[PDB]
Amino acid sequence: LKWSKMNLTYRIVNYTPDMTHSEVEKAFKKAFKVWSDVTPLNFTRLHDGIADIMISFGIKEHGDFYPFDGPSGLLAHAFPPGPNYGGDAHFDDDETWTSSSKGYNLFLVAAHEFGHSLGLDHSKDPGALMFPIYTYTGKSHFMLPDDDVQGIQSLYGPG
Amino acid sequence: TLKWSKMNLTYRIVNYTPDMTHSEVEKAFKKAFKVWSDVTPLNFTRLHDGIADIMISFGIKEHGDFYPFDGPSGLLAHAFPPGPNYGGDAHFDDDETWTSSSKGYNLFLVAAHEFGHSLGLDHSKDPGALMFPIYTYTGKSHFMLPDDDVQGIQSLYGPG
Ligand SMILES: O=C(CC1(S(=O)(=O)c2ccc(Oc3ccc(Cl)cc3)cc2)CCOCC1)NO
Ligand SMILES: O=C(CC1(S(=O)(=O)c2ccc(Oc3ccc(Cl)cc3)cc2)CCOCC1)NO
Ligand SMILES: [Ca+2]
Ligand SMILES: [Ca+2]
Ligand SMILES: [Zn+2]
Ligand SMILES: [Zn+2]
Ligand SMILES: [Zn+2]
Ligand SMILES: [Zn+2]
Repeated sequence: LKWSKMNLTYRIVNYTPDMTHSEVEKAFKKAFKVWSDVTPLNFTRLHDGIADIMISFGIKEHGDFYPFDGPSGLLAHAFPPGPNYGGDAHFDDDETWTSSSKGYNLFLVAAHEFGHSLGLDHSKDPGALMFPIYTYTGKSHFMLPDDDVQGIQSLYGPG
Repeated sequence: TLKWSKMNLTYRIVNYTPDMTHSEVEKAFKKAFKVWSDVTPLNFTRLHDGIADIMISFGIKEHGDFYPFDGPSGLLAHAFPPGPNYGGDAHFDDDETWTSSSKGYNLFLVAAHEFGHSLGLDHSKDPGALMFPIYTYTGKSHFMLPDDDVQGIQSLYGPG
C-alpha cells in the first residue's frame, strides 16, 4: 500500500514554541528532501486547506485516540499513506524540539515520521532512520541509510 | 491488509453488563473468540487486568471515542480493527438488553461479529456472513461460522 500520486502535499498546521517558524519549516523541508532525493516523490508545501500530509504539534489527547505521553517517552506518530488521517504526522509538543541537540532534533524525528507517511515500516537495521530508537549524531549532514533508500524505493522507485 | 502480526492475542473484559452474570458474559466472549481461533492459528488468552490486545467494554452514550452510543436500539456495538491503543478493542452499548438466550441481543452473536472486526474483518454483502452488517439470531453451541467469514479470516491468518 502506498501513494498513487508521486506528487504529495504537506501543510504545517501549527508550530512548537521551541523553534522559530523558519527553524520548523527548514526541519520539515529538509526532512522531505531526505526521501524525495532518492525517489520520484515531490512535496509541495500548502499554507491553507487540506494537504496529503498534515503536520501538527499537540500534547496528550490531540484529536486521534493515540494520546501523547507528555514529556519524553513517545515523541511523535504518523499514519501510513491513505485518505484523511493517512500521511499525517503529529509531534508531541510536550517534547523540547530543536534544530540542534539540546532536546529532540525536529529534522531527525520528522524524517522518520515521513517515512511512516510514505509507507515505511520500522526497520530492524540498527543503523536505519526508520529504526524506532532516537539517535542523533550531531553531524551537520544527513545520509539516508541504505536500508531506508532500499525500503522507500521498493515502494516508489529510485530515479 | 490490516491484521495482527502475531497469532497470540490477549483480551481483557474491562467492565460488565448488568444484563448477564460475570460468567454469562465471560462465557459468551470465550465462545465468540473460539469461533475464530477454530479456523485460524489465532490464540486468545484472557487477562483480568492490564493492557490486553482486545479490551472489551460495555458503555453508554459517550464512552471514550469518536463513536458514541445512541442508547437503546441503533448501534448495538462496534469494534476497531487491528492496531495499537484502541485498535482491536470492542464496545457494546449497555443500553441494549444483552442475553445468552434470544430475548434481546445475544452477547455471543454480537461479540463474534465484533471480534471479527478486531481481527481485521470488514462487513460482508453476503446475507449469510456473520460479518453481515445486520443482526440475525440463530443460537446453538454447535455454531457454524459461515463459509464467507472463514474465507475472510483465513485470508488474514490462514486455516487452522
Ligand atoms: O516510531 C514511533 C514510536 C516511538 S518514538 O516516538 O520514540 C520515535 C519516533 C521517531 C524517532 O525518530 C528517529 C528514529 C531514528 C533516528 Cl536515527 C532519528 C530519529 C524515534 C523514536 C515510540 C514507541 O516506540 C518506538 C519509537 N513513532 O513514529
Ligand atoms: O456492524 C456494526 C454496527 C451496526 S450494529 O451495532 O447494529 C451491529 C453490531 C453487531 C452485529 O452483530 C451481528 C451481525 C450479524 C449476525 Cl448474523 C449476528 C450478529 C450486528 C449489528 C450499526 C450500524 O449498521 C451496521 C450494524 N458494528 O460492528
Ligand atoms: Ca512524550
Ligand atoms: Ca444503541
Ligand atoms: Zn496524533
Ligand atoms: Zn516510528
Ligand atoms: Zn466505542
Ligand atoms: Zn459490524
